[PDB]
Amino acid sequence: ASMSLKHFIQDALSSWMKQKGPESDIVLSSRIRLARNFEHIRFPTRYSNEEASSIIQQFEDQFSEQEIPGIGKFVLIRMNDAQPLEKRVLVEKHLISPNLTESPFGGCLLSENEEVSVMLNEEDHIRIQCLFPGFQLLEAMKAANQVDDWIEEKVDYAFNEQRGYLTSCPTNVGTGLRASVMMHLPALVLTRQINRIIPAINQLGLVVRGIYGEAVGNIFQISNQITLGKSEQDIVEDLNSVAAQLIEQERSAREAIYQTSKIELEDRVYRSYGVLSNCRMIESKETAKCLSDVRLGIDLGIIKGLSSNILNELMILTQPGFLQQYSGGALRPNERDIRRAALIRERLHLEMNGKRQEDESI
Amino acid sequence: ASMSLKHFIQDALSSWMKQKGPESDIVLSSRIRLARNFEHIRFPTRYSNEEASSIIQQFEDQFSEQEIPGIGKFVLIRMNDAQPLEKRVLVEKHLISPNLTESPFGGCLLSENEEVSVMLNEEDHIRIQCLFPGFQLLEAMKAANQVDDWIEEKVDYAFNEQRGYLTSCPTNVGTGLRASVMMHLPALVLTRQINRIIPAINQLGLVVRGIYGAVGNIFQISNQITLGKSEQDIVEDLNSVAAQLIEQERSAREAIYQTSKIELEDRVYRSYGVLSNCRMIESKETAKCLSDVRLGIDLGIIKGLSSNILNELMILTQPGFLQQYSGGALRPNERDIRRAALIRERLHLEMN
Ligand SMILES: [Mg+2]
Ligand SMILES: [Mg+2]
Repeated sequence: ASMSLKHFIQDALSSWMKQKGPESDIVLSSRIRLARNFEHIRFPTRYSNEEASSIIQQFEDQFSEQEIPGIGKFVLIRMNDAQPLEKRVLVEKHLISPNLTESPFGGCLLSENEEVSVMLNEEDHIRIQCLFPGFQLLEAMKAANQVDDWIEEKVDYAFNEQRGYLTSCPTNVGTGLRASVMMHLPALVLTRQINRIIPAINQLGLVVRGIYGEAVGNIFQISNQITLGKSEQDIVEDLNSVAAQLIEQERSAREAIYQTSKIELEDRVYRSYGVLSNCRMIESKETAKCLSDVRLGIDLGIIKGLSSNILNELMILTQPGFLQQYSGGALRPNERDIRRAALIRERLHLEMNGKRQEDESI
Repeated sequence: ASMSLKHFIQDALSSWMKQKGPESDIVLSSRIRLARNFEHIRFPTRYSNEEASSIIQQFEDQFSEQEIPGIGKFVLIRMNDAQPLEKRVLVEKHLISPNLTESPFGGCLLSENEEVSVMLNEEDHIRIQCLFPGFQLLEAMKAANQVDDWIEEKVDYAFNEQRGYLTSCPTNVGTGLRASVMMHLPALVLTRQINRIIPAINQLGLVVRGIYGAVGNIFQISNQITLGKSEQDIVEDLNSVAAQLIEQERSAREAIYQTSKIELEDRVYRSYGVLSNCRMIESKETAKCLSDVRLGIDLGIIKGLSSNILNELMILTQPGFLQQYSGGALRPNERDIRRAALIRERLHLEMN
């Protein structure tokens, strides 16, 4: 574990991702992803070990320890220098894909603030990821373009004038651009409306998946599925428009259940807080259920004195990889449920004692 | 059937019972019952045919065709002069009990407006019943005492100084009084509260039963314990509990209207859709649907339909009345076809 690997696996929620983005009650994050390949180098499907090593080596040489103004310094993490639990944490923080952990010459060039993650030797040689809190696809696209320009200064992209950027996936040819949004939709699930919505979203060339990428914790990721022939601007508007609708529909449904079944909803969310604050065993499944309830309670003003950032942190912190990393070494499922309960209840008791004791001074 | 029998079985809802009584959205009727026996005559349990027969002859001789000022003329109906479906209609109109239909010398002295029904030779020699629309136990008690005095002018009641009126059932001894209200409680049923309410009412010396003895969300609440209680205590025990149920059912009604407005409009209008368009319908579904539509009228969701029309259908679609109205016995399947047609026509009639 290098000092920079420790830096990226240490915190479940980066300071970058703790910032308040627009519509952050419904949209947790926005992701922009640009795929490219080296000109004259065979796509990862048919390239040699030597080729893959050169891609990583060229990045360590020209981009490691280098900087972009306004984004910060970039550090290169090689998958081969990371223990299995270290790699899982990077997955659970949404910094790398699961498939990157299986790539023998996989690596990722990460900005120190964790806003930019350039995956190397995944499905394409280069996958630039920009991750913003809340709803900011245009802002994420700008950062993506800065990193893209930065890399193209020293890398010649597989490009042709009639097809655009050449990618391994034939559908991906063109912009290499994929946009996804992470959304918390507890009211649309609760009111039994989401299963009549998802089929409509899939009609618009988008795809809906759970947090992993079933929808535990009522968290849904909506991303571009069809991009062949679309411009960058069309790709981002196709997702933006659907997300903005979902923001409105999820808000209306929250206001609806709050107005019609106020006490039942308070009972639901405080009972879930009750579980999190007193349980001695809890699985990931139930944790996700309860965290969703409490987050809905916070958003509606029912659950008081608890910030949403604590909940975002626990959603990552209670994942099985991160929980084992944080506890030091692998753990049986039963042991995890005991450690998870202790971590959640202690983190929660801590947040209500700060809120008790700093509020008391005033 | 005699001209007086035909009169009492012709209409499902008497003009008397169409009057708007107090709290009539929740309380359909109030009933007062005074039981008495002839002095020197054995209780129906051990009385002889000659004895039983004398009791009804005396009522024919002194009360048949006689009148009470402010109530109207009375007429005697003998159970042995009535066909079984005719007897069934009277049970379904709540004028007599089922046990009276099996009593060979049973009879009932009925006021022509159907406000008073004096059963003869049932569980006691005399059972004075007064039935009022809505929630008016006290007015029913006044009318009951008026009928009681009238009979006592010519009948010596079996009475003792330590015990009160002597009745066959030893726990009715004393006043011979039993009070009842028939209540429509759909919201407390929908909101799954009635089962936590009924056990509590049963604790207060009351009993809760179905429509004739809980289809259609209709509950009959009666005095269960009367021994040692005064008349005043018997009537107030039921009145206060009933008055609480009125408020609790009204609060639950307003509550669900506010919590699930369109779902409630959907439920009651779909039940109206069934009633106005079905070609087959059983007693069970009819009562289910009439309850929904009645709730809709009460909350203002369903307009242009009077609750009196619904009360009439609730009786009119009963299996006995349906067969009487159709002129003869009916297979259950045939009843379901004629019931649907009957409901459909009354409803189409009222919406023009
Ligand atoms: Mg570019
Ligand atoms: Mg008297």
